[PDB]
Amino acid sequence: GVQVETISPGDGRTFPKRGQTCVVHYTGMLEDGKKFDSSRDRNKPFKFMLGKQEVIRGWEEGVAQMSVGQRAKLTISPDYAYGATGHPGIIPPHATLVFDVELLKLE
Amino acid sequence: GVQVETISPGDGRTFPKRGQTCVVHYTGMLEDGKKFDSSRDRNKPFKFMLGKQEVIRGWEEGVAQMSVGQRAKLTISPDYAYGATGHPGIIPPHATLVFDVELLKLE
Ligand SMILES: CC[C@@H]1/C=C(\C)C[C@H](C)C[C@H](OC)[C@H]2O[C@@](O)(C(=O)C(=O)N3CCCC[C@H]3C(=O)O[C@H](/C(C)=C/[C@@H]3CC[C@@H](Oc4ccc5c(ccn5CC)c4)[C@H](OC)C3)[C@H](C)[C@@H](O)CC1=O)[C@H](C)C[C@@H]2OC
Ligand SMILES: CC[C@@H]1/C=C(\C)C[C@H](C)C[C@H](OC)[C@H]2O[C@@](O)(C(=O)C(=O)N3CCCC[C@H]3C(=O)O[C@H](/C(C)=C/[C@@H]3CC[C@@H](Oc4ccc5c(ccn5CC)c4)[C@H](OC)C3)[C@H](C)[C@@H](O)CC1=O)[C@H](C)C[C@@H]2OC
Ligand SMILES: CCCCCCCO[C@@H]1O[C@H](CO)[C@@H](O)[C@H](O)[C@H]1O
Repeated sequence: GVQVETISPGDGRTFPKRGQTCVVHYTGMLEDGKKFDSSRDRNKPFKFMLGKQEVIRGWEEGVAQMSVGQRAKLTISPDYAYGATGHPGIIPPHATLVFDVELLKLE
Repeated sequence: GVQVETISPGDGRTFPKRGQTCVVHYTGMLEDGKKFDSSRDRNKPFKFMLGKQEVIRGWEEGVAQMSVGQRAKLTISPDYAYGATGHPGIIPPHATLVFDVELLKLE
């Protein structure tokens, strides 16, 4: 599944609800540190609606536990991400992913 | 540190404040699935006061981020549990523990 470890606390009260849009900042890394992508590098936050199956499973359940302002490390297993096929030219097969995510705002 | 993996969601609203009694149902397991204790087996809900350093650090920080009704898996690193000194027969030296915990209510 997805393991959630808090790095820095949020407000501890405002959590993502079904139908809301989550604006977050992230950095995707492989099990061995190799950074593969980062929204921080492009200076543009990422957005997705909760409960609409837009992002990989690890993200859907992982970010739903975070509160506004919280920075957390999500460890996601292959079955909750790209599985055995992986993703062409970027994510290897049976890859365990670790994301440094920060929930910026809900709207 | 401590890693939380939510099995079943909680109300997402009621969180234990430092000074309240948490009533839980846990199952203590070792890194390799081997169970060493369970409140479930003896059907006796465990209670501890959040704040007073009664329990291991992992539980203090882990349960603090759970809401009533939530059932999660706490993966505690040695430094947040019993550390270096092992206790032959039950918990080995520098062991990572896994606790299946369900938050029943607050008192
Ligand atoms: C179109 C471009 C579109 C690009 C954008 C909006 C810009 C974004 C900022 C994404 C980034 O752009 C730099 C980049 O971000 C990553 O780096 C990443 O960090 C990551 O992990 N993210 C992104 C952040 C949220 C979590 C996760 C994700 O959710 O990403 C999603 C993802 C990659 C999911 C897979 C889609 C295909 C499924 O499989 C299928 C589905 C249908 C299929 C087949 C085969 C045939 N069919 C149909 C007949 C296979 C597979 O199923 C596990 C899941 C992203 C957000 C998609 O929703 C939307 C897109 O891809 C990805 C590694 C690659 C991705 O760029 C690409
Ligand atoms: C009095 C009996 C009292 C017993 C009960 C109320 C019955 C309970 C249902 C406990 C269970 O009884 C089946 C049993 O539960 C385990 O099975 C377990 O599942 C577990 O892990 N639990 C219990 C559930 C919460 C998490 C964790 C815990 O936190 O439990 C706490 C625990 C054991 C904390 C340690 C205390 C000692 C510290 O040691 C130190 C540290 C530093 C010290 C000294 C002395 C000097 N110094 C200075 C250097 C001692 C050590 O420090 C890391 C931390 C428990 C709740 C204590 O608060 C209270 C008790 O023990 C343990 C494997 C053994 C434990 O039986 C005991
Ligand atoms: C099976 C667990 C039994 C728990 C009760 C006994 C606790 O003993 C103490 O445990 C601490 C961490 O292990 C050590 O730092 C202490 O030096 C040691 O005296």
